[PDB]
Amino acid sequence: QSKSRKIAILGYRSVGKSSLTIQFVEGQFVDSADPTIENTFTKLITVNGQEYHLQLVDTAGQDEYSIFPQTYSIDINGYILVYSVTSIKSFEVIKVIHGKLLDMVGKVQIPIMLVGNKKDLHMERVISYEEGKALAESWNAAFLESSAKENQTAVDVFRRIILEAEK
Ligand SMILES: Nc1nc2c(ncn2[C@@H]2O[C@H](COP(=O)(O)OP(=O)(O)O)[C@@H](O)[C@H]2O)c(=O)[nH]1
Ligand SMILES: [Mg+2]
Repeated sequence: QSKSRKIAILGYRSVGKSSLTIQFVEGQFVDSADPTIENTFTKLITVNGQEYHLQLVDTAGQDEYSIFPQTYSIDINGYILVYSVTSIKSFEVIKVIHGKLLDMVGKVQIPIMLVGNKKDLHMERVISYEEGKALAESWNAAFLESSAKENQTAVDVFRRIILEAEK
């Protein structure tokens, strides 16, 4: 009766993959997490009356030199690509990640969204909302900005990838 979804969170180091996931899962903002270990969390959520059992795969990051498998995992239902609005490197990297991701998954109908994180650090922003939104638009992807300090923004991220999966 409950639907099962596996979601992978990708992105450069320090963009907030872990903090976002932990905010969503446990409702806490954390100041650090093992940068080099992949963590899998589970979380039960109800979206629009529908019960979902989530496995959230919080990858250790990737950069421009990271290897992507050459073929996809049928058991992964969506990809969240995170960058930080405070890091141009992160934003450039997320484009390379998207490229290698698309090469791995090809035409498969598995949703990919883009998330500009750390929006609370408004004095440290180097990526405009427009830049992120337009990139996502050029990918035919959903876009959101988020802050791991703000529970609703993290919830909105994971809910949106779930909604995108069933379009
Ligand atoms: N102010 C602020 N700090 C954040 C946010 N997300 C992550 N951080 C901080 O950024 C640092 C790296 O975050 P982390 O989740 O480990 O990034 P990861 O390497 O992508 O998993 C940590 O000190 C977090 O507390 C955010 O949305 N706002
Ligand atoms: Mg992490």
